[PDB]
Parts: sequence; structure tokens; C-alpha cells
Amino acid sequence: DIVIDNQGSGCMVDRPFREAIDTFHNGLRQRIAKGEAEGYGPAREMYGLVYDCGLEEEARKEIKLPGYADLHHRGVTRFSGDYEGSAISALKEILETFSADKNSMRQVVYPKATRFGCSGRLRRRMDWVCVYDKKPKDGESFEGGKPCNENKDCTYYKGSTCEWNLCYTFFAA
Repeated sequence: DIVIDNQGSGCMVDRPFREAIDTFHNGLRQRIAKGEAEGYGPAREMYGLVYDCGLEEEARKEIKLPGYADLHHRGVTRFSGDYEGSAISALKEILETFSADKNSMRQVVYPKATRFGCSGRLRRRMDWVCVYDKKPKDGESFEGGKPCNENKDCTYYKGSTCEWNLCYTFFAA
């Protein structure tokens, strides 16, 4: 599993922050696809999220102007917390707390989202938003299909490569 990056730029958040968030997202997704994430249900077709600098820039706009992303019909997650040590360790902890928020995790884990980007700001407290190309709806079922082994296993979107049992497309729009 490695980060798959598209666009620019947009990507102004530093690499390890971007990577920590991307790994948290796609790591979970990969485990869910293989039906082996405690509490997330049976194996399924899953798309990896492409990290998208354009959407990171939308996340930055969303921080400055709450409501921005919804206007562009995006999914949004937010996570924050006070901290004292290094930003990178705090983030890691904030993500653990974040992973216990069932409503946020619905977006994180939605098999038909295909790209996202995040941005944060420091004030010592940090605030992050993530913006996703696809927002699930309430009651929408997430189960279905199978974890990909080859390209032809990815059915949700046209031009998809299966990589680490995740489907990747760059043209879901």
C-alpha cells in the first residue's frame, strides 16, 4: 500500500501529515475490503482513495469558509484536538479519536468514494478537514462485490486498476 497522488498544488500540507492521513484512510479501507476490520462487516469491492491536491485546496477553502465543500457537493470530515508535543504525534492520536466517531467513519470508509484531500491549521490546537469526491447517503448500503485481485474485479467505476486489493480510478467524475 502506498499513497497515490493526483493533481496539484494545492498540496501544501507536509508529506508526513498527508501520509499519516492517507495511510489511516486507505489502510482501513484495505482491511475492510478483505472483510477483516473489526466491526466493519463482510469483504467487499473497495476503491482506494486517490490523494488529490485539488481537493486538499478545497479542504483549505472549507476551513476558511465553512460550507464551501457542500456547495461543490463533496463529502467532508473534520477532526481536531488540543496538544502539547509534536504536531505529528498529536495528529496520530487525533486520528485514533477520529476513528471512534462512527458518523465520520461512514465517509472515510464509503466504498464508492475515489478521491480526497485534507488541510489543517494550527492555532496549541490543530484543526483538519477532509474533502471527498463522493458522500454516502443515510441508510445507503456499503456491502457488495468482492475485494479486487485484478482490474476486472473493479465494477463501480469504468477505468480502474486493482492494486493492493483496492480499486483505483482517476475519472469517477
